[PDB]
Amino acid sequence: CKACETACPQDAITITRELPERKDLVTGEIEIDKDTCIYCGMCEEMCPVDAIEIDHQTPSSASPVVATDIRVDEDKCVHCGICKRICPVDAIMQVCRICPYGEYEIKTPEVTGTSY
Amino acid sequence: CKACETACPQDAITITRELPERKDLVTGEIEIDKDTCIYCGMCEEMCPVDAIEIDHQTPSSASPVVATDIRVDEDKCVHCGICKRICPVDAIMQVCRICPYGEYEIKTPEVTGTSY
Ligand code: SF4
Ligand code: SF4
Ligand code: SF4
Ligand code: SF4
Ligand code: SF4
Ligand code: SF4
Ligand code: SF4
Ligand SMILES: [K+]
Ligand SMILES: [K+]
Ligand SMILES: [K+]
Repeated sequence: CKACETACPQDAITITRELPERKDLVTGEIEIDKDTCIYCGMCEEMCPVDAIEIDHQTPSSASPVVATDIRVDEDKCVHCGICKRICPVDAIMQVCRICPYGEYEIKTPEVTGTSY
Repeated sequence: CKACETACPQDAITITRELPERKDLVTGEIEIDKDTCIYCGMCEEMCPVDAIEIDHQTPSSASPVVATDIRVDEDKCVHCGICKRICPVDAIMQVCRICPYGEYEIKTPEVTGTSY
């Protein structure tokens, strides 16, 4: 818990702990149909964990688009559903699996560490 | 809605309508492990839509069992979860997908018919 590390008046204590990765405490599916996507940016703004990334650009006559790609980083996504609800053209498919499949897909966290 | 069919004092109106099938308004997985199953009948009794069927029999020395098969009719199952909770030997695996996947797996009902 690291209380003693904080409490030690001489900073004599080191407490380490390895926590689980975020991806492993969460489960769901998410896909963005980039052809439907019109790159309004609203999902990128609203995503509270900054998992969505858009390759913005200034258009040119060779490339007359305001963006060239959009991606979701599933290492960060926690499947809150905000992006799919805000998308004006319903280009995002997103479903959280925690309640139906959480027992099987999310391993109970083992917290490791050492003291010195 | 057929109110006019009912209201017509001369029974002059025919109104038809084709409702969706029950299976298409509902989503889930369900399977029964027949080797674990002891054929106690509790799920068949509790199933509120009579979706579970047990092939009961009187035992004989050639066939010393009180039932030879058990089945779930998924055309009838609405994935309420009762059978799995009542099962004394946890022989039923059942998952309901309605809330997480209902947006994608359950098609919006569109009710057709005509008038005369
Ligand atoms: S000891 Fe292990 S536990 Fe007791 S405090 Fe220091 S850390 Fe938290
Ligand atoms: S919102 Fe729907 S549309 Fe606007 S960007 Fe994120 S995805 Fe492309
Ligand atoms: S889901 Fe909640 S989190 Fe995963 S991306 Fe769309 S928003 Fe960012
Ligand atoms: S008309 Fe079509 S709607 Fe108006 S009542 Fe007879 S049925 Fe219900
Ligand atoms: S309850 Fe568990 S056991 Fe008794 S029947 Fe339905 S399944 Fe086979
Ligand atoms: S789930 Fe609800 S419905 Fe489908 S079977 Fe077990 S009980 Fe009958
Ligand atoms: S809640 Fe969990 S269970 Fe009750 S319905 Fe929506 S999904 Fe099926
Ligand atoms: K300290
Ligand atoms: K953001
Ligand atoms: K029944």
